[PDB]
Amino acid sequence: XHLLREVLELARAEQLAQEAHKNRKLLEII
Repeated sequence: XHLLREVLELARAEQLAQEAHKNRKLLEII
């Protein structure tokens, strides 16, 4: 259905695009 897809997509990519930008940092320590 509509809306839900946008919502699940809102959490998608972003959660990683932002986490990758952070994970890439913690990767120096870990």
